[PDB]
Amino acid sequence: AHHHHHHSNILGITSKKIENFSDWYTQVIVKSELIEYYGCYILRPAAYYIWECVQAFFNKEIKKLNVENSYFPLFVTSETIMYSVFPKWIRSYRDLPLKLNQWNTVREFLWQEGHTAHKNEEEAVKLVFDILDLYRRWYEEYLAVPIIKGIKSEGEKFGGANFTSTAEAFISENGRAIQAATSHYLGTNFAKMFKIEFEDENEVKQYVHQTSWGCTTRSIGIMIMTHGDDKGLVLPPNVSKYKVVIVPIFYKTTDENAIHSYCKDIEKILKNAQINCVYDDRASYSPGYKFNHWELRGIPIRIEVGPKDLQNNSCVIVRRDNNEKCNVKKESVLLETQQMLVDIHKNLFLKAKKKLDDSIVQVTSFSEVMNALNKKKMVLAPWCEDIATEEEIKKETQRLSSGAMKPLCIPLDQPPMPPNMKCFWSGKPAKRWCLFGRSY
Ligand SMILES: Cn1nc(C(F)(F)F)c(-c2ccc(F)cc2)c1NC(=O)Nc1ccc(F)cc1
Ligand SMILES: [Cl-]
Ligand SMILES: [Mg+2]
Repeated sequence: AHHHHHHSNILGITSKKIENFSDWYTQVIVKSELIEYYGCYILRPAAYYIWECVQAFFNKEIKKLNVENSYFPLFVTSETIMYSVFPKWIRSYRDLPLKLNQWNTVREFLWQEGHTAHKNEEEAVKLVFDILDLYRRWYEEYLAVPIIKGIKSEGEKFGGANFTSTAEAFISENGRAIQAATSHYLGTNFAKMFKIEFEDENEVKQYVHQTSWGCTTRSIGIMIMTHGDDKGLVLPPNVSKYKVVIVPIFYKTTDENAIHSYCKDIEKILKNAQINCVYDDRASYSPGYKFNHWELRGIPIRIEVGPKDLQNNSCVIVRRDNNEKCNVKKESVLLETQQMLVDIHKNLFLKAKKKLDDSIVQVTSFSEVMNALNKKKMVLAPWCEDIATEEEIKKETQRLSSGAMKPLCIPLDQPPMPPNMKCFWSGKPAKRWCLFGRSY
């Protein structure tokens, strides 16, 4: 029977995140046991657990908004056959609002999409932004990922939408923006197509006002790209099944019982407090092997117990995000573990938010744009918002370079627009600031 002292190089991540991002990413998602390639792939329990966590959150919150889950099995190329059925369900204002959500399966295999119909515009638009903030919370509170809320340009919004609001994320390592979630105000467009009308409170016939919104497992990919490091997966505590791994350290059989017993004590303390954890008591693997093994898998906290800790009635607690270590007295393990899990999430989010902030360069002229893109940034630019310019900006940025930059979103949070500020592209008067970047 073989003892494994050293976790071999090949079993760890062999590509650095900064030097080979694409290979780094595929190594992390497979070697961390998130997915298994069969170009389709399987969501193993560690991946599905993340989805199930954000699913539970989102379900709870949309039910407070009276959204009802449902399942519509018929799709067309991808969109759900649905709106043509709405006239069968809506005749008067008493039938409104209609609020539906579906959890679907099908490069991303799972997603959520919601659809609503309202008696007026203001209700529909309120819901669009309520859902958009729920997506902010999905990303921030669970995935520790910062996003930017905004409105898509006319050229990039959904064709059937009056406007498309979006949550935008940014992958700093390769300078790529990514649409993180979307929430559309569809106006009366589909109501006119399918005669989705109702008798209002004044006995006047009206069209319904619709919304739709969705988010996919892309969210998990964004999270991994954000927090992952050269040791592998890094998980916000809220989406890791095990919060803590306990690793026994001993080399003499005379220490085995006391170390094992003490580790079980700590395991009991945590699990009794509803903090799930794993005690890795495998005899065939060294402590050092186990350190690497569980870092690769993204466990937020490691607790080490060796003979020194027995003698000091302590233990060593190591954080996955920054590898900082501290000695903790046994009776303090529960509280310090609770506080550390909170601090790990806060640190993950704040570090990511700083990187997002530093990824945005405010420009006023197109001459500043290429320098920005090559530093893997996106730009915030004053823009006339003329739809014709969108393809012109893309084509030119492609030329001066998949290389092109496109309008990402017009952020809800707008800096002041100086009185005479011109469009960075057309020279025409600028209207608002818009984010532009290379994208997925
Ligand atoms: C397969 N794949 N390949 C890529 C790419 F190669 F393009 F990066 C991406 C991708 C990820 C994030 C992005 F912002 C863009 C693309 C993805 N998707 C992905 O891994 N999803 C996923 C991850 C973990 C999980 F538990 C469930 C689902
Ligand atoms: Cl339809
Ligand atoms: Mg559907």
